[PDB]
Amino acid sequence: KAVRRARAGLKDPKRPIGSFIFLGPTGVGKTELARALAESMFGDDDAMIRVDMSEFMEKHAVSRLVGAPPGYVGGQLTEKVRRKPYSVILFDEIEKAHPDVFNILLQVLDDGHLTDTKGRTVDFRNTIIIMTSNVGAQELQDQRFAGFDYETIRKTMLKELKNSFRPEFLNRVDDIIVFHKLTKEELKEIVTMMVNKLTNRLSEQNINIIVTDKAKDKIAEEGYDPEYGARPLIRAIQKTIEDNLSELILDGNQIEGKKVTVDHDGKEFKYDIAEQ
Amino acid sequence: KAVRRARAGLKDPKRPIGSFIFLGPTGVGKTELARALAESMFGDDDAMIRVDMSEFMEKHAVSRLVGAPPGYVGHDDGGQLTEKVRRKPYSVILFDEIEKAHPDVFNILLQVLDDGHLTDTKGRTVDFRNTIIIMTSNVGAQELQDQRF
Amino acid sequence: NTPTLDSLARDLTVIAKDGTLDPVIGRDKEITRVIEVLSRRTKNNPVLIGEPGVGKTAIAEGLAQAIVNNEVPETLKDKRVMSLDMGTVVAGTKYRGEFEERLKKVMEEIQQAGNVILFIDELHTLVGAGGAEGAIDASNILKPALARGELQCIGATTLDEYRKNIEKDAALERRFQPVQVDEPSVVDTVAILKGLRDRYEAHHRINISDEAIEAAVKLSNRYVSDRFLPDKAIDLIDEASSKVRLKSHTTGMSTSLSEEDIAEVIAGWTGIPLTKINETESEKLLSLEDTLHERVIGQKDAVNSISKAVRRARAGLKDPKRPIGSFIFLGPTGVGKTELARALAESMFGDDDAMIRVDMSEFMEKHAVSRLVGAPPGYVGHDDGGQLTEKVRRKPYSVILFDEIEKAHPDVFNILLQVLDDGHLTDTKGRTVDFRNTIIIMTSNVGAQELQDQRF
Amino acid sequence: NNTPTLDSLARDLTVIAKDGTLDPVIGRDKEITRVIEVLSRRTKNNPVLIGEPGVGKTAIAEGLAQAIVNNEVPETLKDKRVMSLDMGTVVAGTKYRGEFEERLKKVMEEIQQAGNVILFIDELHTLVGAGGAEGAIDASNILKPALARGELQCIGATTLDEYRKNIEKDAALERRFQPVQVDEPSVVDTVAILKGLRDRYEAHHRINISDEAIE
Amino acid sequence: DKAKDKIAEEGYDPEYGARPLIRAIQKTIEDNLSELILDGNQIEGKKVTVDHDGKEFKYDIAEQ
Amino acid sequence: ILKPALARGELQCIGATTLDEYRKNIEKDAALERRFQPVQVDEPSVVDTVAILKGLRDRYEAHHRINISDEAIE
Ligand SMILES: Nc1ncnc2c1ncn2[C@@H]1O[C@H](COP(=O)(O)OP(=O)(O)OP(O)(O)=S)[C@@H](O)[C@H]1O
Ligand SMILES: Nc1ncnc2c1ncn2[C@@H]1O[C@H](COP(=O)(O)OP(=O)(O)OP(O)(O)=S)[C@@H](O)[C@H]1O
Ligand SMILES: Nc1ncnc2c1ncn2[C@@H]1O[C@H](COP(=O)(O)OP(=O)(O)OP(O)(O)=S)[C@@H](O)[C@H]1O
Ligand SMILES: Nc1ncnc2c1ncn2[C@@H]1O[C@H](COP(=O)(O)OP(=O)(O)OP(O)(O)=S)[C@@H](O)[C@H]1O
Ligand SMILES: Nc1ncnc2c1ncn2[C@@H]1O[C@H](COP(=O)(O)OP(=O)(O)OP(O)(O)=S)[C@@H](O)[C@H]1O
Ligand SMILES: [Mg+2]
Ligand SMILES: [Mg+2]
Ligand SMILES: [Mg+2]
Ligand SMILES: [Mg+2]
Repeated sequence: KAVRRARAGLKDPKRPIGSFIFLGPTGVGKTELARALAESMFGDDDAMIRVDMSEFMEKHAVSRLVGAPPGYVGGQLTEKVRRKPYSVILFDEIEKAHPDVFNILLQVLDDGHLTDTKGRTVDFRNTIIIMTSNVGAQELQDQRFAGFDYETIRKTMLKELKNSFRPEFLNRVDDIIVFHKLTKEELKEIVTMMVNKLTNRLSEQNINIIVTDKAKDKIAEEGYDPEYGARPLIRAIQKTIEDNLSELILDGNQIEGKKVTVDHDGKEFKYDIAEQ
Repeated sequence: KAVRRARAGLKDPKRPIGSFIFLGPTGVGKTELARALAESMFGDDDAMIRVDMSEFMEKHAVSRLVGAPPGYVGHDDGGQLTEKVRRKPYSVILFDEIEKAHPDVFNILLQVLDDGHLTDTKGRTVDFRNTIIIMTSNVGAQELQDQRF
Repeated sequence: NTPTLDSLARDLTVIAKDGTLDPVIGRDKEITRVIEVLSRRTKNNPVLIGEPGVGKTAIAEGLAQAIVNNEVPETLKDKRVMSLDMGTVVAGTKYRGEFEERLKKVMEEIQQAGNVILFIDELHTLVGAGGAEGAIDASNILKPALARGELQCIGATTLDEYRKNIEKDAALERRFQPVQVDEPSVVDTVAILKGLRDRYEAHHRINISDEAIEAAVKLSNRYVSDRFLPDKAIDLIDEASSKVRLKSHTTGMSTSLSEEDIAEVIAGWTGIPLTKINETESEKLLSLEDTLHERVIGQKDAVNSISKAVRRARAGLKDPKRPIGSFIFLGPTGVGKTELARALAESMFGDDDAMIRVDMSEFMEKHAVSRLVGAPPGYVGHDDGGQLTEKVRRKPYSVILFDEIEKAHPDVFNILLQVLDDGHLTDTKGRTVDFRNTIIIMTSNVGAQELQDQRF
Repeated sequence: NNTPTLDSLARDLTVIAKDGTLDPVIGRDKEITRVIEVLSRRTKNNPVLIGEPGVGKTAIAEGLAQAIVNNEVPETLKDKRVMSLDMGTVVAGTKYRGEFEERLKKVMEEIQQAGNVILFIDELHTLVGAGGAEGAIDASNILKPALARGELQCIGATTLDEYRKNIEKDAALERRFQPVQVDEPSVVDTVAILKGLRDRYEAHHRINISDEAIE
Repeated sequence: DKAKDKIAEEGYDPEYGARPLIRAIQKTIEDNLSELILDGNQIEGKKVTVDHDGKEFKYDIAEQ
Repeated sequence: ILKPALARGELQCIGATTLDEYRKNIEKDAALERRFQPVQVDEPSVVDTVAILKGLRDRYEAHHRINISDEAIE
């Protein structure tokens, strides 16, 4: 919707295309969604401007954004945005910065302007700003009921965001989206996507793979862990698919140019080998 | 009333037209008021000399206001704010969100509010006596939110 | 005629007729922008902007070829491309007014000829060039002519030298039009190399195969992070060709490049083991657990996991987007885990000192994080850069040991998060260091004491 | 020879090698091979020798000069001249505008006309910013055009930290040199080195040096 | 006026002042106009009237 | 050399420079600064810019050999 408003010309000239906080559990596609947006707008993930806020644990690191004061030894963000004014900016995992680094963001969000230590103004008015976070996720496991869902999770995360960030910052964001924890069906679709991307990475090595739905479902149930989202699926793929193929191709290269089929027989994975 | 009092000629020559702290809850047009004043006085918002104090968090960033310290590389250039004011002595100056600056920045502002003069690090003195100085803040909003009854 | 200019400047048009200039491929959009700007009325001065090695000087050479080949609109069908090194202009102007007179003469000759397109490559040199205690620099002499359309002046410079030098002089900046030369894509780079190929075959006296072109582009794009695509792919093809020449020439005849001749060069540059797995290396990798148990007794599960990650990287199944492995080793004191990290480093490099080591017990204060990534711009020691970033950049295939992780301030590991997920860490200069080929081992003994002071 | 100004600014290492006064270079066959591979390149055929202080980089360039004299290099190099150029010598006596740019331009023309010269610039990090700054054009900017199209075959040596501090600040200059990593030799390699150098020290100190003294 | 009043209550949030009104204007007015104008340029040169019926906003297109 | 004549009124000398180069060069020599009177040329408005472009139009049409519409100016 924000991208369409920008392309329709309805977007207020004096403001960025959008500013979004992506909030949720760990391992839920919010940084992946930011990269997917960058790809959909520019054809590659590399076109995203990225700022990994954990580098900014201490206030004075803000000089990376706007440069060193006049006459002091030695801005990165200002130069990159001035070079590509139509771009996606990702401030990943905002809560790990020093709380008041984002005081610099305020003028960006309200005006779409930021001033460079050379006295030069850069206009973020055509950028999209995305800020991933997972405040509250630690508190969600500190919490235990000495006593006898989604909306309560949403509310407590939003409250912890209210605690961590000053009110005049949160007031400038155009939208604050909480991400749903993944369902097991969604995890099975993610397994299908990952297996596709593995297959067509390996195919240009001339290693041809197929994985049956039974095998993918076994992987999806092996990697299931709700508190960790999709990441434990990667580890399951590494253990099951990649380890045994690596053993085969190292042990006499017995796979190059052949076809490998992975299926699970109900007891264990099997790695049948055949010609095309 | 401050604008009208200055245009009537009754303003103290030694002082700026006005200095005002705008304070209160977020999203209440205290920045928009400064913008509207700038438009009413000059016909465009962009005539406002806007300074975003949230860049001045570290002590040494004050070099942007009055130039690099003596012997530093940019020392001959003078300050960016001093030169913008010297170039346009009738102007609205907005110090947005003052409380986010390092405390040391207000020591520079003191002589501006006291004599209407700012000494650039070159030693040149810039006269603010015809400017309007507006400072916005929202100190206490986090103290307001943790007022539980 | 232009008798001073002819002595000061190289004529690229005659050199293009001679034919020594290498061919330009695919850059039709940039050449079109250059033609559009040159056909302007008032400030027909394109400046080609981009990274080092992306091809800007090649764009100017391709424009000289296009003029010679009469592929240009009629207004350019008889134009001279003159490449004016400002060094040659400044050279020998010992006395007052000699530089100003020489450059004024050059401008007069350009004006009277009218058919010259000047090419001031390295345009950032033009600011202050020829200045002195009372001289007038080249920029202030050229400013009048650049703004009346009398000169047609192509320039080229890096983005950083543009910002640093000629965005200082805001009056000079106005007079040039930046044509952004982007880094070409993989497929564009393949086409570029195929077009250049004949020039390198004629030098090295070898056949350069298409799959070698594809290997060199893919590998140099994946593993050479400091340099940009066309230059570094040409570099990799040129060194692989030189290598196979040298090896065959000193004691069939139609020697041909191959993907392995490229892998050997890229492995020589980076130290990453990219050459084909021979049987000795494979037998060593398969017996890796046995080699690690020569120094670590027990701990079978850890040895297994480490060896499987090493095999998974050497096979080529590792996700390109992520480090080879990240491991936490957790357990009681005096039990193998640091010894296992050292055994792994020895098994991979023949020495324990090849391991990058970070003792987290000295990151007890949060602000110590500046050791990993450097001081912010403006603070003392900013020039020195990050110690971990420099060490990993200098040896991208290395074991990194983060020792005694629980003793560091809890926040300090937030810097690791991007390393573990992307395999990137950003140096405080803004340089990106890729950890994608490192193994990261973290060691801890949390809980292990509680497992003894638990008394039910 | 036909290069009358270069021969006054530089030292001909090839003749000094033919006079046998350069100490012998032992065991560095892989680095020498890499240098030969880079010099045989078509375009950016300039190696830069990178390593720690005292690992033996200048000794690599001298081993190359001796390889030239021994004609054991390929025919493409079999008659090259290695000329060590001190940048502090080039800037000597150049007070007036354009005098340094003229000197280095004439040097470059002489190199191009002779074609049989390999330039060696030890301590290459001095190259950037050499030649002053008050309206001067420094050596790096003068040489960048030639270094990228094969006219100059140039060998550099510098420490890792001076490379980082100086060369990589000018990434356009960085692109033009290929880093040849001069690793520290092993213990047994250093034993072989010292047993090779023995004769040169025995003659100077007029004493025998036992093997177990080397060990 | 009924549309303006509905926007003024959907955007009401007293701790955040006027800014949530902007988000409300964006969601209600600008989303649907951007859909209309991107879906076949059907707004250009025509008049649009926005009202609220007590269930939802309606976006009626007419000639001038 | 010129300070005497500029202060006497011997030369009717118009000059032009940017704000930055005025501040950097000729405000240092405060005696020379005194001899000149600054006329600030402000940036023209949007509508003034439209008028300027409609005035220049003939010169660009005759160069490019095309017609330039008013709405293209706007
Ligand atoms: N909903 C999803 N759809 C598809 N892939 C997903 C999804 N969630 C996670 N993934 C995959 O899981 C991996 C990690 O996803 P991320 O988006 O980085 O998790 P994240 O929570 O956004 O990371 P943070 O914000 O830095 S903690 C990637 O390989 C994604 O492709
Ligand atoms: N009282 C008001 N009257 C009119 N418009 C207002 C008012 N308050 C806010 N606005 C509008 O809502 C937006 C935000 O107003 P601002 O004036 O920027 O809020 P602000 O509180 O002044 O900013 P702060 O203090 O730095 S968070 C602008 O588009 C204003 O036009
Ligand atoms: N489109 C192209 N077609 C053919 N060769 C190309 C092309 N683009 C780049 N090259 C080659 O890339 C190499 C380096 O390109 P250059 O244009 O010389 O570098 P550059 O961009 O001028 O870098 P600097 O820093 O400005 S000297 C040369 O060998 C060119 O032949
Ligand atoms: N399983 C083992 N096999 C062989 N040597 C071992 C083993 N465990 C410990 N050692 C030796 O004991 C010494 C100490 O081993 P360490 O690995 O440093 O202990 P540690 O577990 O690292 O202690 P912490 O957890 O870092 S406090 C070394 O000399 C090791 O060679
Ligand atoms: N491979 C070698 N063969 C023979 N002698 C060597 C070798 N390596 C080093 N040496 C000797 O050890 C010393 C090394 O000095 P250098 O070669 O100048 O080292 P360096 O790295 O060039 O030091 P800098 O950087 O120039 S200060 C000299 O006395 C050399 O003769
Ligand atoms: Mg994130
Ligand atoms: Mg404000
Ligand atoms: Mg060039
Ligand atoms: Mg040396």
